[PDB]
Amino acid sequence: NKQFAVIGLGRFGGSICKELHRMGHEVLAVDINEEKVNAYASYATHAVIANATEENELLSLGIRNFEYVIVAIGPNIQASTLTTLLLKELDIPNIWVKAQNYYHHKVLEKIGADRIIHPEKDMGVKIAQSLSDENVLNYIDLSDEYSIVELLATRKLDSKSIIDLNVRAKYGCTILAIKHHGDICLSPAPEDIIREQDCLVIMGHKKDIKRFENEGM
Amino acid sequence: NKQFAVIGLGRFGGSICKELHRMGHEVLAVDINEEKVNAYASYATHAVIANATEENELLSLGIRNFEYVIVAIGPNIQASTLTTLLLKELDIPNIWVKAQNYYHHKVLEKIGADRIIHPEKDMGVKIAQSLSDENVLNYIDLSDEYSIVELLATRKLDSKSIIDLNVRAKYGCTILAIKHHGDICLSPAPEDIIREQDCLVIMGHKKDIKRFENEGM
Amino acid sequence: NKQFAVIGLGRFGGSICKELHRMGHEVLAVDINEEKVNAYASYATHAVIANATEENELLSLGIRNFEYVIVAIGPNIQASTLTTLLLKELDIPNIWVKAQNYYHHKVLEKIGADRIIHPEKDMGVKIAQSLSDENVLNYIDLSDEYSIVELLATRKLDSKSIIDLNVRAKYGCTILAIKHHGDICLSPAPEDIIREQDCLVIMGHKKDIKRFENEGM
Amino acid sequence: NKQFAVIGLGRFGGSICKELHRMGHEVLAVDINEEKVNAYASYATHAVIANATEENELLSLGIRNFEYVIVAIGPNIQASTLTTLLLKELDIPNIWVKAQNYYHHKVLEKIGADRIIHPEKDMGVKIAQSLSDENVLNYIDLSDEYSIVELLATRKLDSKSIIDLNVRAKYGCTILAIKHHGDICLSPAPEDIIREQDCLVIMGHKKDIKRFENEGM
Amino acid sequence: NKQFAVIGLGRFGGSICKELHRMGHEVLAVDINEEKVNAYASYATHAVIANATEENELLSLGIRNFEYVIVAIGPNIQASTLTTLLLKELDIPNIWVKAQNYYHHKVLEKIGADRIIHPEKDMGVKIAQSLSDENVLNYIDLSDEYSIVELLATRKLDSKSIIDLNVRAKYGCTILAIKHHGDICLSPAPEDIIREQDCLVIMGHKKDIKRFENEGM
Amino acid sequence: NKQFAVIGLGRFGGSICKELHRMGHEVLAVDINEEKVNAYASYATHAVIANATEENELLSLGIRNFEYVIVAIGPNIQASTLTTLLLKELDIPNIWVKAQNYYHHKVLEKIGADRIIHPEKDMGVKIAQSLSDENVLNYIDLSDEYSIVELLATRKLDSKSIIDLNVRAKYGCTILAIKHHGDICLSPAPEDIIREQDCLVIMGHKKDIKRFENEGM
Amino acid sequence: NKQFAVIGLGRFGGSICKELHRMGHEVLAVDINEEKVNAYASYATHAVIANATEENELLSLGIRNFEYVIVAIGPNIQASTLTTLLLKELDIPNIWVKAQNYYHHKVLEKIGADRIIHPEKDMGVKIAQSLSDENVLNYIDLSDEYSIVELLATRKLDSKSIIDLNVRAKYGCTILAIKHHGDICLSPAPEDIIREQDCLVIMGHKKDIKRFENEGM
Amino acid sequence: NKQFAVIGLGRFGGSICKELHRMGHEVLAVDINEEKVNAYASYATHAVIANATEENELLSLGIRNFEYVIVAIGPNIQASTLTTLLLKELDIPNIWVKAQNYYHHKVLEKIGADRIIHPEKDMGVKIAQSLSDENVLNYIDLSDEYSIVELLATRKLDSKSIIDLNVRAKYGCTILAIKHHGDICLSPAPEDIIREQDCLVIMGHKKDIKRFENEGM
Ligand SMILES: Nc1ncnc2c1ncn2[C@@H]1O[C@H](COP(=O)(O)OP(=O)(O)OP(=O)(O)O)[C@@H](O)[C@H]1O
Ligand SMILES: Nc1ncnc2c1ncn2[C@@H]1O[C@H](COP(=O)(O)OP(=O)(O)OP(=O)(O)O)[C@@H](O)[C@H]1O
Ligand SMILES: Nc1ncnc2c1ncn2[C@@H]1O[C@H](COP(=O)(O)OP(=O)(O)OP(=O)(O)O)[C@@H](O)[C@H]1O
Ligand SMILES: Nc1ncnc2c1ncn2[C@@H]1O[C@H](COP(=O)(O)OP(=O)(O)OP(=O)(O)O)[C@@H](O)[C@H]1O
Ligand SMILES: Nc1ncnc2c1ncn2[C@@H]1O[C@H](COP(=O)(O)OP(=O)(O)OP(=O)(O)O)[C@@H](O)[C@H]1O
Ligand SMILES: Nc1ncnc2c1ncn2[C@@H]1O[C@H](COP(=O)(O)OP(=O)(O)OP(=O)(O)O)[C@@H](O)[C@H]1O
Ligand SMILES: Nc1ncnc2c1ncn2[C@@H]1O[C@H](COP(=O)(O)OP(=O)(O)OP(=O)(O)O)[C@@H](O)[C@H]1O
Ligand SMILES: Nc1ncnc2c1ncn2[C@@H]1O[C@H](COP(=O)(O)OP(=O)(O)OP(=O)(O)O)[C@@H](O)[C@H]1O
Repeated sequence: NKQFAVIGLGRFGGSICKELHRMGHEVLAVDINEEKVNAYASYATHAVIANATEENELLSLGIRNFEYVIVAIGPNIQASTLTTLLLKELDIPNIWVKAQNYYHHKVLEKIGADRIIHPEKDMGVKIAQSLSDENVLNYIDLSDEYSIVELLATRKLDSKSIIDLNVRAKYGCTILAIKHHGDICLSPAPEDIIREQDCLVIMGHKKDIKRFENEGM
Repeated sequence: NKQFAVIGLGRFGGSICKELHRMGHEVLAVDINEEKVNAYASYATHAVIANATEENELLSLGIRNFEYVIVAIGPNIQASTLTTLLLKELDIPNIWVKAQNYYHHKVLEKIGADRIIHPEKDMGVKIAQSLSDENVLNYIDLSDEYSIVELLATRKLDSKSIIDLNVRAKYGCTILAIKHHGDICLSPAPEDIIREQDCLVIMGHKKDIKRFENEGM
Repeated sequence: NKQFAVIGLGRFGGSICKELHRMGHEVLAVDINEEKVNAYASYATHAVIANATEENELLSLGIRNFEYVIVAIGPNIQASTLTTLLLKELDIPNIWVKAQNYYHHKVLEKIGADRIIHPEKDMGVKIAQSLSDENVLNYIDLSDEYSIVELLATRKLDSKSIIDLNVRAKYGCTILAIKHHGDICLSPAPEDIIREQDCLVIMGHKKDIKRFENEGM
Repeated sequence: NKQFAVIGLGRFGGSICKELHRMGHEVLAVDINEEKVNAYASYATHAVIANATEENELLSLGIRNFEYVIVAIGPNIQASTLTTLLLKELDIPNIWVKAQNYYHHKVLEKIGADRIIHPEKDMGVKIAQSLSDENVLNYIDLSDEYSIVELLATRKLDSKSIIDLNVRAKYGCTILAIKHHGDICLSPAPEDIIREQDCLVIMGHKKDIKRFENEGM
Repeated sequence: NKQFAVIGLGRFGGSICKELHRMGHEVLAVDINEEKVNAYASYATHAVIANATEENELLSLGIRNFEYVIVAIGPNIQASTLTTLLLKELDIPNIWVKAQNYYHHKVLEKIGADRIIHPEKDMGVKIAQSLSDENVLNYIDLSDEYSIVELLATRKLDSKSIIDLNVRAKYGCTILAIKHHGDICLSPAPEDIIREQDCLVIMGHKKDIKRFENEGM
Repeated sequence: NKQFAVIGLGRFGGSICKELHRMGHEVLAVDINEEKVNAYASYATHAVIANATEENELLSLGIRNFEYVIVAIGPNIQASTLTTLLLKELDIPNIWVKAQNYYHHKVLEKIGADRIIHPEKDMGVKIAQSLSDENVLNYIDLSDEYSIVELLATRKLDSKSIIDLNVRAKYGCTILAIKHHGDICLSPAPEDIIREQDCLVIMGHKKDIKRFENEGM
Repeated sequence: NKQFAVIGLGRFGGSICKELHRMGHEVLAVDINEEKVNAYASYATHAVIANATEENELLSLGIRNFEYVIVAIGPNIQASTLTTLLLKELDIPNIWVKAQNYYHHKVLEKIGADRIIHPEKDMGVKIAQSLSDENVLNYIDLSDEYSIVELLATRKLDSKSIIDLNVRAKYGCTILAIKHHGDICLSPAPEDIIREQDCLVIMGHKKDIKRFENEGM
Repeated sequence: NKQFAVIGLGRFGGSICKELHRMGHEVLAVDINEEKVNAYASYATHAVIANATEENELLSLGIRNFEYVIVAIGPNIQASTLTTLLLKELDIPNIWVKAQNYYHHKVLEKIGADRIIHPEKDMGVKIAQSLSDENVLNYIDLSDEYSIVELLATRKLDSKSIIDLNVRAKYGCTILAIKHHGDICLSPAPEDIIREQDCLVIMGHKKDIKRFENEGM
C-alpha cells in the first residue's frame, strides 16, 4: 500500500504506529530501547531494535524504500536532529519530525524537515481553550474569525427545540448535530429536541457563538 | 475572573499557561526548575519556583484558593501522582493532569483526577490520519463514527458546483464551508463554485467521507 | 494457619515466599512472568500466573480471603500502585508493599499501604556501616542512642578475659555472646576467654561502644 | 580519612553513598546515567558521570587510589562482572559487589570479589520472618540457632515483672532491654515491670524464644 | 591576546594548533581521543579530553569565552555538524569548520558556520596544477583570471636581462622578484640579469604567463 | 601530451584527477572502490578498477608507460607504501605520494618517493595563519623576511588613494594589485582608489606589512 | 563429522578456521567485524557476524550444538572472559581460549576454560631458541634433556655418508630422516648420502646434538 | 658470545629476550615503554628505554655492533617498518621482524628484512591441528605427507610391547621414543613396554599414523 517508518516509539510515536497499524498500513516500528520494540511488536508489521543515528543500521533497516519516515524523538534533540539529517541525505521523500522547542524546530527546518509537529504545545492550546470556557468539549477553527464548536448542554437548554433556539437569525450561527445518549442526529430538523448533557454542534462566528453561549445557555 | 494554576511548564504546560495568559486569565505558573520560571515570567500573572510535591510549599503558594489546577508533569509519573494527590486532599475543585501511559492514567483516575489528558497520543492519532490521507488538512471527531473534515481540493474538484457534487444524497455528507484565497464562505448555497487548492469543509460519517474522497477527488 | 499472598517473585519477593514456605505457611506465589511461576512452583503452596493489575484475575485468585498480601513489585511503580490500590478496595487486612523511592513511598502511603519496605536502602545503610568500620559484622538499634553490636575481634582482644575487659563498668556496656569456631557461648561468665577473629556481642550506648572499640581493640 | 568509591547509584548504592556521606567519609559517586549523578551530587564529595565498564574512564577517575570500591550494579550482570574484573586487575584492596542471583554470585566469587551482598534476598528473609510472626519487630542472628530478638509486648505481658517471667530458667533465654514510651532500660533488674506495647529484647535459642512467644505472650 | 579553540586534533586541526601555539596565541586543544590530547600537550596552552558533542562538557571547557572556535573534525559529519550547532547556540563569534563533502558543507552553511574549509580538495587543485606544469614552484591566484606565479628558470632564460625579456609589453605581465643563490632582488630594474635555476616571480593574466612560459622559456 | 596516473580517488586524489582532466591531460584514474571509478569516469581519460598493491594488475594497467604516477592513498599506510614501492621497482620516473604522518613520510622517503605531500597539514598552517589574523586572505613568502600579502580592506581604507596611503616611503612596502567587485587592477597608478571589502596586494618586509596593518587599517 | 566454532577471526583464530576448513571439518567462523566475516567466508562452512558477548546472539548461532568452541579473542580480555563464561554456562564440551597475559589466563582458568593457549609467548620461546643457535630449523623436546632436532646441512656435511658420520656411537645420537630436494628418506640406511642444504633429522640428548653440531658441521 | 638486540618487549619479544637470556647470550632489551624495560631488567644484559624509530637514539644504543636485531613490534606497522628500515641502512647483518598481516609482510620483505615471523598465525595452524584431532600432543612435519608425531597413550596401549604393536609392518610407521614418568627411552628395543599416559613418539606417513591411532589406540 504505502510504507511508513516510525522511529521512536514514545507516546506520540507509539500512538502514530498503533493507529496506522489499525488502519492497515505497512508500519516499521524502530526503537533503540528493546522493551519498546517488544511492546509495539503486536501493533506493527515489523518492529526492530536499531540505533537510528547509526547509518549502517539505517541501511540495515532498508529505510530508503519508505515513502514516509517519522522521527518521533523529542527530548533528545541530538538524536532527532541527527536522524533527520541521515534520512535527508538518504533522499527520503517525506520526513515528519516531532520537535521539542523553537530552536530544535529551527534546526529541523534548516536541515530540511518536511513537516514539524508540536503535539504537546498544540494540545496545550486546545485544553487551555477548553479550560477558560467549560462549555466547549471540542472545536475546529475554519479561519481567524469563523469556527465550528462542540458544546456541552446545560440545564438552560433542556427540552428546548431548534426552532425555539433560533440561532440562524438571532445569532447568525447554525446547529449541525445533536448527540443524545450516544445516539446521533446529523443536520437536525427544527422540530428536534435538545436534552441537557447532550453534545451540541454549532457553526459560525466565534464572537457570535460566545454570544449564544452566554445568553442561551 | 477565574483562577488557574499550571504546575509544570513543559511544552504542554507552558503552552497552556501562555495561551491562557493571552486570554487574560489569572494564571499561576509553578515550576521546580528556576530557568522555566524565568522563561514564562512574561507569560503569567505570577511565576513561582516550587516543589509541588512538598506540601508546605503548596500552602506557601496558597493553591487552595484556585478553581483549576493543572498538573502538566508527564515523564515523572511519581511526582505527578504525589502532586495530584496533594491537591485532592486539599479539596481542589478541578484537577486536570497530564498522563504518560495507561497505568499512570489508572493511578491518576483512582486518586481522583478530574480530567486526564494524553496530548502526544491524541495528536499522534490525528497526524497518523493526516499521514494515511494527504488530502486532510484538519478535522474534528464528533464520535467514533461521525466527523467533520477539512480537505485540500484537487484538480478533480476545480470549477465544480455544490449541486454538481451531490454529497448530501450520493454520500450522505454535507459541505459546510469553502475557503478561497483567504476569503471565506459559510454554509454555501448549491450554486457556489469550488476551485482547486481551496479549503473544503465536509461533515458526515468517516467511511462516507473517505468514499467521497475516493471517487470524487 | 495464616494465609499469605506474595505478588511479584523477585529476589526480595521470591525470598519472602521461599522463606515463608520453609516455615510451613500457606503462601500463594503470584507472577505475570510464567518462568517466575515455574521457578517458585516448588517453594509455594499455589503458584499462579496472573496480572495483578487486572481485577478479574485478582478475583480469580480469590485474594479477598488472604490475611496478608505482599506487593513485591518495585521497579514498575505503576503496577505496584495500581495493585496495592486494588487490594485496598478489596478490603485486604494487611498490605505490605515494596517501594522504590521516596515519592512512590508517598503514593503507597496515601492509598493506604499498611507497611512500606525499602530493602535495598536499609541494607545499603547497614553494609555502609560495616564498610566504614571493618570491626562491625552486624547490629541492631534499640533506639536513637542505644544499640547491640556484633564485632569482629582483633589481635588486641586475643586471649583476653571478660573480667580483664571490664566493659560493664569502664564503658557501661555489656557483653552478651562469644562465637568461637562456630561454637557459641551465650551470656558468658567473667572467666571466659575471647580469642581473635571470634564474634563478640556487646550491648550499650553507641558512643560508649565506639569508645571501647577505640581504646580496647 | 578513608576513601570509598560507589559505582552504581541505585537504591542500594545510593543509600550506601548517602549514608557514608552523612558519616563524613570521602565518597566518589560514579554513574553512567547523568541524572543519577545529578541526583546524588548533594550527597557525595565528588559525583562523576562515567561508564565503569570503560578502563580509560576508570583511570580518569583515578580509582586505584581508593581503599574500598563498591559495585552496586545488580540487574546488569555483564556490567557488574566486568567492573569487578577491571577493579581486580587494578589491584583494588576491597571490592564489594551487589549480586543478583546465585550464578552472578558465582562469577563474582571466581573473579575474586572480596564481599558479595544480596540485599533484597536477605531483607526478604527478614520481612518474611516478621510476616509469619507479627510479634517480632526486629532481630539479629548470632548463628544458625542462636539469636537476639526484639518483640512487641501484648496484653499477656502487661504489668508483668522480669522475675515473674522467668525466662532464664523456664526457657533458657535472657531479657536484655525494655523500651517504654521511648524511655530505655538496659540489662534490667528482676524487679522491673513490662507494660504492653513496649519493646522487649530477649536473647537465646530460636526454638526457645518461639516457645516463650507461644505460652508466655 | 586572542583566544582560540581547536576541536579535533587530526592532521589539519593539529597543524592549526601547533602553528598557532608557535605564534604564541592562547590555544585550547580539545579531543575525545586521549592519545591525541597527550600528543599535542606540548603544543598548546591547555589540552583537554572532551566530547565536543556533549553540551555539559562544552560548558565545562568554558567555550563561550573564546573568540574563535575551530571544528577540525572532518570524517565524522555527525560530530562536526552537532558540535558546530552547539557552538552556534552558545553564541560563539567565529566558528570555522572543516568539511568533508559538498552536502556537509551545505549543512554547515545552513546551521550558520562562519567559515568552511576544504583542505584536501584545494591542495588537490594546487598539486594538480604543479603536476601538469613541472615549471611552477608556487603561485597565488588574485582572481579567476589573474595570478602571481613563481617559476624555475630554464636555459632559455640564462644571462637574459629584464629589458631583453619585455614581459610588460609583449605579454602584459610584470616581473616582481629574482632569487639568485638565496640572495633576493625585489622589484628589479630593467638592467638586472636572470641566471638559470633562479626563482622568477611574474605577475599577470594566467594565459599571458603561460604564453611567456611557452615562447620565452 | 604528458601521461599521468592518479591512484586513489579520494578528495585529494580526486581533485588532482579532475583538475588535471580540466587542463586536458591524459589522466588514468585508478581505484579499488568501484563506486569511485564510476564517480570519476566523467573526469578522466580512462577510469579503472584495480588493486594497486597487486603487481599483475599494475602490469595490466600498463603503468610503466606513465611519466607521473600519484599515490593519493593516505589513511592506508600499507597500501600506499607497497604501491609506491611497486612503482619504484617498475622504474617510474616521477612518483608523488600523499602521506599521513611523519613516519609514513619517512618510509616513503626511504623507498624512494620523488615528492611527498601533506595537504591537510600545510592547509592547516595556512588556515591557522588566517585564523590569528582575520585581515590576511592569502600570501606568499619570498624569503624568511620578505613576503607578498593579500589583505581584506577594512573601513579605515575606504575611499583612500594610493598616494594617500604612502606605503613606498612610510612603510617601505609596495602595492601591486587592487581587486574591486571582481574587477582587477594590476600595478595601479597613485590616483587609484581603494574601496572597503576589496582585495589589496601589498609587497615587502613582514614586520613592515604588519606595521601598515596596525596603524593604517 | 565433528563441529567446531571459531569465535574471533584474528591471525590466530583466522588461521585456525582456515586450516580446519582445509582439513574438511564443519567450522563456524564467528566475528563482530563484518569485514572479517567477509574475509573468511571462503574458508568456512558458515561465516556469521555476531557479538559473542550477547547471549541471544549466541543462541541465534545455536552454539550449544558444537563439540568445540574456540575463543580466539586476545587483546580484549573483556570479550574473551565474558564469552568463555557464556559458553561455560551453556554447557559447551570443550572451550579453548586464547589468552593475553598471566592474569587473563588466571580468570579463564577460574571460569573453567578447558585449554588456554599463549601463541605469541610460545613462538617467542621457539624463535629465541633459533636465534641463539642459528643452526636449527625446527625441533621437538621429548624431555628436559632429550630432543629431536631438524638441522640445515652445511658444506661440512656435503657428500658425507651416515656411516661416515657415526653419530650413534661417537655422539650417542641417531639420524632419523633426510630430506633432499623435497624427496624424503625415512630411517635411512648407513650407505645413504647427505648433500648440503638438505634437511637432517637427528635425535638424542641436547648437549650431545650441540656437540655434533659443533664438531661435525 | 653472540650479540642480540630485541626491540619491543611484548609477549613474543619478551619471550625471545627472556629465553635468550636463560641460554646466557648478550641480549639488549629495548623498549619505548619504561615499565616494560623495568619488567625485563632481570632477564637481560642491558635494558634500555629508547624510541627505535629515532635514529640518534639508535646510535646512542650502538646497535651497529650487534649481529642480530629483532623487531618484535607487530601492531604498530609504522614503527616496525621504519625501525627495520633504519637498521637496514645501518648495515645490520640479520634483521628478524615480527609481522602483523600479509601487506606488512610485503613491506618488510621489500625493505630487506632477513626473516619475517608470524607467530599467531602459525600457532593458529598448529592449535587448529590439535583441535580437529584431540589425540596429538606435539608433532613435526617432514613434508606434505610425512611426519613425526608425539602421542598421549590411552588404555588400549597399556602394558603393550613394541613387538606386540607391529607398526613397522602393519602400518609402515616406526616408534622412536617412549617417555615414562619423566624417564626417557630412545630408539627402544622390541621387548620394551608402553604404559598408559606415557609419551609415544611415532614416525611415518600422516594417514598411516592416523590409521594406527584409529584401530590401535
Ligand atoms: N538514536 C536513537 N535511535 C533509535 N531510537 C531512539 C534513539 N534515541 C531515542 N530513541 C527512542 O525514541 C523514543 C522516544 O521517546 P523518548 O523516551 O525520547 O521520550 P519522548 O518521545 O519525548 O516521549 P513521548 O514520545 O512519550 O512524548 C524512545 O523510546 C527511545 O527508545
Ligand atoms: N515535581 C515538579 N515540580 C515542578 N515542576 C516540574 C516537576 N516535574 C517536572 N516539572 C517541570 O514540568 C515541565 C514538564 O515538561 P517535561 O520536560 O517534564 O516533559 P513533558 O511535559 O512530558 O513534555 P512537554 O514539555 O512537551 O509537555 C518540565 O519543564 C519540568 O521542569
Ligand atoms: N503487573 C504485574 N503482575 C504480576 N507480577 C508482576 C507485575 N509486574 C512485575 N511483576 C513481577 O514481580 C517481580 C518483581 O521483581 P522485578 O524484576 O520487577 O524487580 P524488583 O522486584 O525490584 O527486584 P528484586 O525483587 O529482584 O529485588 C518480577 O519478577 C515480575 O515478574
Ligand atoms: N556499564 C555501566 N557503567 C556504569 N554505570 C552503570 C552501568 N550499567 C548500569 N549502571 C548504573 O548503575 C546503577 C545500577 O542500578 P540499576 O538501575 O541497574 O538497578 P539496581 O542497582 O539493581 O537497583 P537498586 O540499586 O535500586 O537495588 C544504575 O543507576 C545505572 O545507571
Ligand atoms: N564527538 C567528538 N567530540 C570531540 N572530539 C571528537 C569527536 N569525534 C571525533 N573527535 C576527534 O576529532 C578528531 C578528528 O580526526 P579523525 O580521527 O576523525 O580523522 P580526520 O580528522 O579526518 O584526520 P585528519 O584531521 O588528520 O585528516 C579525532 O582526533 C577525534 O579524536
Ligand atoms: N590499495 C588501493 N588500491 C586502489 N585504491 C585504493 C587503495 N586503497 C585506497 N584506495 C582508494 O583511494 C581513495 C583515497 O581516499 P581515502 O578514503 O583513502 O582517504 P584520503 O585520500 O586520505 O582522504 P581524501 O579523500 O581527503 O584524499 C579511497 O577512495 C580509496 O577507495
Ligand atoms: N565481543 C565480540 N564478539 C565477537 N567477536 C569479537 C568481539 N570482540 C572482538 N571480536 C573479534 O575477535 C577478533 C580478535 O582479534 P583482535 O582484532 O581483537 O586482535 P587479536 O585477536 O589479538 O589478534 P590476532 O588474533 O591476530 O593475534 C577480532 O577480529 C574481532 O572482530
Ligand atoms: N618504536 C618503538 N621503540 C621501542 N619499543 C617499542 C616501539 N614500539 C613499540 N614498542 C614496544 O614493543 C612492545 C611490543 O608489544 P606490542 O604492544 O607492540 O604488541 P605485540 O608485541 O604485537 O603483542 P605481543 O608481543 O604481546 O604478542 C610493546 O610493549 C611496546 O612498548
